[PDB]
Amino acid sequence: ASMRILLSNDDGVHAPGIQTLAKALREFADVQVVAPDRNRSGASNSLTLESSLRTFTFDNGDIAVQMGTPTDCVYLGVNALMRPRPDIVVSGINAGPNLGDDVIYSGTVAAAMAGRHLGFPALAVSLNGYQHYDTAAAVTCALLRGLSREPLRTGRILNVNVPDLPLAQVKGIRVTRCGSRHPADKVIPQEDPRGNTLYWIGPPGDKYDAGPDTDFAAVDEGYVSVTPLHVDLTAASAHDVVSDWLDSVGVGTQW
Amino acid sequence: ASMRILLSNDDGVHAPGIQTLAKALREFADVQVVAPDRNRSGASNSLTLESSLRTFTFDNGDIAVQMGTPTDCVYLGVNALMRPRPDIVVSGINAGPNLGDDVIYSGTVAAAMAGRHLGFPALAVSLNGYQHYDTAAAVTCALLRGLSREPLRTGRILNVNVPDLPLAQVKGIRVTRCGSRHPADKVIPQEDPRGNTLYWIGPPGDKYDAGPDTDFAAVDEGYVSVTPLHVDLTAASAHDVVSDWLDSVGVGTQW
Ligand SMILES: [Mg+2]
Ligand SMILES: [Mg+2]
Repeated sequence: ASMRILLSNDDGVHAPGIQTLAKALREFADVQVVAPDRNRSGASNSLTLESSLRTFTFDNGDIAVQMGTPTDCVYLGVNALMRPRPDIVVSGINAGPNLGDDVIYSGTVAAAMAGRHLGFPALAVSLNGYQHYDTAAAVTCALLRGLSREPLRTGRILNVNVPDLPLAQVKGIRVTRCGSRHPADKVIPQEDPRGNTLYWIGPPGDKYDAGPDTDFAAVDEGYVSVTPLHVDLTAASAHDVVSDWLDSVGVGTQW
Repeated sequence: ASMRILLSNDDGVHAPGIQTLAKALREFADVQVVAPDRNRSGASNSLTLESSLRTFTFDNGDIAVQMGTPTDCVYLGVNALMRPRPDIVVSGINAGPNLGDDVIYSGTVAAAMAGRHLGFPALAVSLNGYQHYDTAAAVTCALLRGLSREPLRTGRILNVNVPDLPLAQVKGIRVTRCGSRHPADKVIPQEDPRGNTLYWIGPPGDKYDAGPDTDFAAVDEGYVSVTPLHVDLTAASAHDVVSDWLDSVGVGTQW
């Protein structure tokens, strides 16, 4: 009845965040890195369909996936590489926040989503900076101890963001909703040596919805934010409006 | 007041689905492919952050993005490559459905999501097969004519799935919610010439929620499915449960 954890991330088997978390979890659970071989912060919920995947296994046992996305890593971990199957997926600790409408772009979150059907809700854990990995590890371990203490009935993935603060300064925990940003609009051009313009994706838009119940607000104020996530992208509140619109413009109806 | 459309997809500037749609839209709108240079059905909402992006432009004007994901293509299209800015993003026609809980993995949908802040709701259009691109083009054009006829008040992206049927056999339109599947669990091993096991991601799980109001049910029955989507992954119905759970297990509270 020791927890079997598939530990993945967005930064690969080596990032200090995953290495720090690995050390911490091994104190009380059996841990298998199934993680990328190398930075996939771009990756979102991408996965490899047109190619087979190769691993490689470091001397310390860190199962790793060549050119693997975080979702690839977790899918292979759960369905092939782990035996017996993991009880839970943990993804992190990510160096940097995964907050607001950024979460759909997050590989850290994606790895957790890929573990959503396991016995325990998956955890994605992101540190709001690069200093206090131990704070994020302590928060993760508390959550894991909670799950063993008592099952979480509703909510299949928890998106956890930890303030980059010494643990003593973390004020508590807040259950939050995702905030949002204004549209990101910047493109940074840079010419190559031959004078061709290449384009970088610019920084995220300014915060739009960062009210007190948001993940943004909780982290800014020094709380751990926990947002339950799901994968259903249906905008349920739009249903009647879209239906009425179609009727009004006569699309899909003769009359 | 002719519509300016940024047309992208998951399959690149050339896939017959985008080429067929391009031909159809140009009859009444100004169209710029900003699309990948080549198949990115793996891509989901991935985007390129650690590298700059290079384009290339075919003789027919098809702006294309080297190693570009669908989100890269739309972001660059909207913010840099299109002038004046597009009025709307259209992504498709995809060869194959984007239904249920697959939509978070879909590059076609991702390209549309990336156009969600424009004046008109973005459209992702997927054909449930590879035959009747003209059917999907006709449905797309009807929707676009609807949007010009009257603005859609709520709902920022519409995920459209078209039955792979001659238009005359399409029964109508249904506003739907996303269905879901059982966990996908298959991994297909295949050895390389040196005897190393490589792993393919297997097929999706069996359908779980495919009730009549679902996108799955509508398409199966020969209707166009239109699901309004958003990017907020918050599982709002889990809030109280997670809060109560934390209190119960004493995580985040001293008492
Ligand atoms: Mg990262
Ligand atoms: Mg595709």
